[PDB]
Amino acid sequence: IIGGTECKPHSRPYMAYLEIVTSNGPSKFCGGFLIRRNFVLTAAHCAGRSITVTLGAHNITEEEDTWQKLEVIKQFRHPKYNTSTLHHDIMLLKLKEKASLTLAVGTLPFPSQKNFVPPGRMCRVAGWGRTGVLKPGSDTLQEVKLRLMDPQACSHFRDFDHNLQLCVGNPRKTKSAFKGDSGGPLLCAGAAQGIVSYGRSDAKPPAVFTRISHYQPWINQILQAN
Ligand SMILES: O=C(Nc1ccc2ccccc2c1)[C@H](c1csc2ccc(Cl)cc12)P(=O)(O)O
Repeated sequence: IIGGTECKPHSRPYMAYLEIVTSNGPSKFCGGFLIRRNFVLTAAHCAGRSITVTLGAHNITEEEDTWQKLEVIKQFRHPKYNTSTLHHDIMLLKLKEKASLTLAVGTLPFPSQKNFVPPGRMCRVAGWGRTGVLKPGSDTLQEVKLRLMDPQACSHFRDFDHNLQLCVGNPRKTKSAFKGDSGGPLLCAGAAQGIVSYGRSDAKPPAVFTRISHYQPWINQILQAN
């Protein structure tokens, strides 16, 4: 999270830190959120051979009682997930056991929106991602306020699609989501509306976020069958 501020410890109880294991490389990390006691929503590109979820965290370098490290038994990537266009970058992770509901760990009900969030509206995204282009990932959960842009603002991303994704982050500001924040939720009015997906390597906003609403039907499908 570039140009943001350190969250008030555990003020975002649904946040999930993800350590991802791959075959030919060191572990990678991503964000995500707890939508069910045993289900975490995140970005499809964050998929791996195996994944470990850590809920209730703030400073990920220091283990505390609020911590709940859980085993992921199954990774559900969207069937149409495309690595070249980056469309449908959404994944559901089913947990081994259900997490415990604490002050530091809870779910973020994938809502019920009466109307789509009009650009111009400010929303917020949190994460443990890099805080700059050549900066490392943050030890503590960062948070920043970003403006929902008109789809035109994301035109340069040749494969960006309004129906499928959200354009987030005013280009006139440096604030934005960055490497590492992927999988985290974008919250507008307290309701999850997006998932950090991608942006320019040089960090110039806007950034591309998956439009959750659009996949609500696929999400309920996976849930209902597992
Ligand atoms: O590389 C990225 N995302 C990504 C990489 C490959 C993908 C392939 C197919 C679907 C979605 C994909 C998403 C992410 C990224 C690179 S620059 C940038 C700027 C702002 C955000 Cl919020 C994320 C990213 P990450 O380094 O994993 O945080």
